[PDB]
Amino acid sequence: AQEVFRNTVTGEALDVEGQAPKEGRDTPAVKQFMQTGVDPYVEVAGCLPKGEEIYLESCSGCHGHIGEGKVGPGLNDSYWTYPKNTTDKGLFETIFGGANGMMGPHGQDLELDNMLKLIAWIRHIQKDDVADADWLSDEQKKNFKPFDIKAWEATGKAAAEKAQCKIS
Ligand code: HEM
Ligand SMILES: [Zn+2]
Ligand SMILES: [Zn+2]
Ligand SMILES: [Zn+2]
Ligand SMILES: [Zn+2]
Ligand SMILES: [Zn+2]
Repeated sequence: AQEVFRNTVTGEALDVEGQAPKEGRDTPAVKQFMQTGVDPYVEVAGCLPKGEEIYLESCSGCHGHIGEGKVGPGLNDSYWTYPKNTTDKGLFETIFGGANGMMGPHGQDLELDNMLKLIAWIRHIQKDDVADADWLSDEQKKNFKPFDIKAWEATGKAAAEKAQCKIS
């Protein structure tokens, strides 16, 4: 059954159906996420360019173009202020409902399917060791390499763009 989503800092129920855009919910990826809390776009290369464009436009002014940190914290390291952000469910809740200070809610802004691609991008830009990563499966941990923006700009993004964004 359905996940119940709660505000990261308060525990108040997030009204996902009430607040999310009407469009972009009817995808296999969203249906699995709303049931499971696991984001099936994670480490699907095909979903990454779109996650990156969303990120750059709305998040990187504060969190940095590669998640390095600016006004707001780094998102590309092993350390989390709110440690349930090591799960896709927690990260979704932080993004959807917001946190303290200048971190406001973005639930109302992003179609659910796009939210999931954004989260895949955030996972992809990780550059610390992932052996303990709560958001990767056993096989994914075996294949995950620290993000290198140089490779991404040279070859990574081009190849991602030619691939399909679809779940397994
Ligand atoms: C855009 C949609 C965007 C994303 C994505 C995002 C993510 C994010 C996370 C996951 C956290 C929690 C980090 C952790 O647990 O360690 C977090 C926290 C803060 N952010 Fe953010 N953020 C997005 C957008 C923006 C915008 C545009 C701003 C600045 C105006 C901003 C800033 C902040 C701040 C400040 C925090 C710390 C909040 C806290 O409670 O500690 N983010 N963000
Ligand atoms: Zn259908
Ligand atoms: Zn940057
Ligand atoms: Zn961090
Ligand atoms: Zn937003
Ligand atoms: Zn770039």
